[PDB]
Amino acid sequence: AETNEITVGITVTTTGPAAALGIPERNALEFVAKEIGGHPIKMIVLDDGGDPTAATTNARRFVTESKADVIMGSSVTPPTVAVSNVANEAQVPHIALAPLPVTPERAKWSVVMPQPIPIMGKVLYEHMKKNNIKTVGYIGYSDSYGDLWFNDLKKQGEAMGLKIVAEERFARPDTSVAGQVLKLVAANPDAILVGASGTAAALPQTALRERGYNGLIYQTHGAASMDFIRIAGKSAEGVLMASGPVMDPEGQNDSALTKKPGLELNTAYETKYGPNSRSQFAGHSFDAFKVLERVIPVALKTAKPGTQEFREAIRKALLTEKDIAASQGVYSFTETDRYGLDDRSRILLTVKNGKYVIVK
Ligand SMILES: O=C(O)/C=C/c1ccc(O)cc1
Repeated sequence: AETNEITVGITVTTTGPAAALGIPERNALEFVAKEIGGHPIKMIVLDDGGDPTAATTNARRFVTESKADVIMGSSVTPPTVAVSNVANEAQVPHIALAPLPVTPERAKWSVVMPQPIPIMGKVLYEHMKKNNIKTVGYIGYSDSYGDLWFNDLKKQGEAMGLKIVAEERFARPDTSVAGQVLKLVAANPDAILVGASGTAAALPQTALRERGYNGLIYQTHGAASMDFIRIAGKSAEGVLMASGPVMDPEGQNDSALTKKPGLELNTAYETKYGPNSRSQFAGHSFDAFKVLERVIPVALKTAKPGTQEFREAIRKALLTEKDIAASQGVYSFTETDRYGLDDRSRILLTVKNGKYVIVK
């Protein structure tokens, strides 16, 4: 059934432990295109609170009630897996805003805005090698996101000559990691890698410093916003953190494809929300619309919004529209690469005097 508007269902996490990721994603929607190819965009923006059940419910609603042309979300990995499962069963294009283990069952209908974990691990393990780190301890979520990172540390990390000497896990809502941190200190690794996101990533950060761990601490791209620094305080000093280029458009070459989109997003965002309010997360939902600005006019050549033919045409256009310039990288998807990113999609940050600083 044909419609004038293009319908985009968005489920993000604006309450609960991961609200630090979902709020900037929702807030960045004020600055995306409101019309593509003559057609107005109608967004239905829902909270899932990070819960995979809620995300399933929202994604099913997008299919059976909203009849969405495209689904986007969620903000953290477990509900993103749930969304991807629903979108693939229902045959609806899905743009993930959190990392997703992309299996054959999820690969046809899902693409992924966040940088794949091995691209981010590479830059962290290289820094470790360059700084005489041999032994490494890990603390991460007891879920698929914590697994993705531990698995990369084990495969890519060990291959580069690192030795993992401790593995601890914690749950997203935990308010204490006392026992886990005590085992990490006893192990005394050269460095610790934290596999977490948002404000929760600051919990092992502060706890390690409080218990007298003085070694280097590495954080993932899940931690890349002001919230981490606000909660970690002094304990964030000297942290090494993987991040997308949206954290430093000013530092990029004038000719870099990521520069104009990053300046555009950050200029508008930080004017509303103050200096250094840029985030990894606002980059993803802004970039999801950069992708739609490219694929929708192509799909409009074969079909109209609100039809299964339009959804299928979007899916094909994601395969043929190459080098999509965005704040976080330059995207080119294939049948088997649903992330579509390269080295232009990552930089390395540290923290000095409560500010993010590029490590060159
Ligand atoms: O907590 C998680 O499952 C991961 C969150 C995440 C979100 C955006 C990123 O770019 C990286 C990690």
